[PDB]
Amino acid sequence: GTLSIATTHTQARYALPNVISGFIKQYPDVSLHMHQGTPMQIAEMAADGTVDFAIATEALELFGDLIMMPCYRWNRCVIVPHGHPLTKLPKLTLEALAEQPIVTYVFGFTGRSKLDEAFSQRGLVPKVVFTAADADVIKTYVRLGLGVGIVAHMAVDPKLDNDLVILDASHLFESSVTKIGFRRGTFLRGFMCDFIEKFAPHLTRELLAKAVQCHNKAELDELFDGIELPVY
Amino acid sequence: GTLSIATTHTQARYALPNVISGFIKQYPDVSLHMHQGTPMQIAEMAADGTVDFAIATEALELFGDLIMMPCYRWNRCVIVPHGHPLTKLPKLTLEALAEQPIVTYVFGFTGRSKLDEAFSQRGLVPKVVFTAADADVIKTYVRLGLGVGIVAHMAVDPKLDNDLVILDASHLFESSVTKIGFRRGTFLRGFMCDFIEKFAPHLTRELLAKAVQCHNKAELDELFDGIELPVY
Repeated sequence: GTLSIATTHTQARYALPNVISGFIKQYPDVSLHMHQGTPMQIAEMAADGTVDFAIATEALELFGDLIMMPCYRWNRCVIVPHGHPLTKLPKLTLEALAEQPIVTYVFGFTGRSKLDEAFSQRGLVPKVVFTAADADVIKTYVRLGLGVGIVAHMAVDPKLDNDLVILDASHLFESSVTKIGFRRGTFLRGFMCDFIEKFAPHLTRELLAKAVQCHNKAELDELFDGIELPVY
Repeated sequence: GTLSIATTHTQARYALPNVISGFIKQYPDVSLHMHQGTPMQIAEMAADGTVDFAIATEALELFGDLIMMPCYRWNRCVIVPHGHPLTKLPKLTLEALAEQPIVTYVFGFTGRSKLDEAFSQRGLVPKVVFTAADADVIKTYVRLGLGVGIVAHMAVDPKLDNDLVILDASHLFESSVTKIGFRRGTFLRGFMCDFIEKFAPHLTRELLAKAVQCHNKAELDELFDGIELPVY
């Protein structure tokens, strides 16, 4: 058969490679197709049946035709070059961060709204000098010295990114949730359910068989609010 | 003053970092702002004056309000893991590529149309299993074993990307040209011209002072056809 996934840079690059490896090893003869686009593009491709699944933090919520299901919870990091002034602070504050030029996601990408919320509630105006679409660009301009990076935690690793200093910022921002969606009325074949469960182990077949019944977002929220999510 | 640039992953990540570093050191008190988006959005941000300059291979040609200028010429390479069968070929052919799974850019991004043209001219249908928006994703799924990558030559580095084999494909595809555009009627301040000239040394102030006069694409083409571009 065929498995078709539309997703974003964040997931394609940091969340999916090991599950895609595993899927391909387990299902050598399923025709895999993947596509990367903006959250609106990929969400609408899943919503109208162009592909099986959309995976992203953003836009999925806006399409009522989607059975959307939470996969994991995450929060942000601040990344700066070695010896940068923010590395000298005992603890990071929103006020210290707001005094720096910021390199972070464009509006509407990868939980950016939570950052704006945190700044506005304290009456702070971030000086955002680079609005980027992905964390690879963010990291190259942090490296060259353009300013302070604010990225999703799964986009940075203390060993892989040793040339940068990672400061945890999850106490300054509300966390975000990465979700998976498929069009309501889709028949979930076995290998599809195994992919979903590889990506999000709590989405067992027992739970899937309840999720396909949810007629609208209220019923999904009733099904999932009780459930604990992995944190990355 | 302020210098404001909207560009793509390709340029932000492979063509601009050294010129942006140089610009920052030369003009510490110019307020630099950058934005990364799809070629259509960044082209229209330049056209309506939201930013000074757009830099990309695609879409700029569609905005008549833009003074568009060629910056450099480039072509594609094929990237595969070590020991992949295509490395055994003396020289790469389109037929050898067409029997492989391909990982490359989505339609309308980064010269993909030249790939589509080359294949269709031979009655070959590429099996594109991953349509990606950027070369960072492309390279991770080539590394993961998903198939053969086709990327802009500047998206891969023989030293940095030591784990991949780069095979020249420039005899199989027509070359692409990266352009810079700004809205007609923009006043080019000194630091703007110094930025442009760092990005494209043939665009000297003499040449800029002729380009601002070109009322349309025909006059631009008459001005620029004579000039040779650096190749990356």
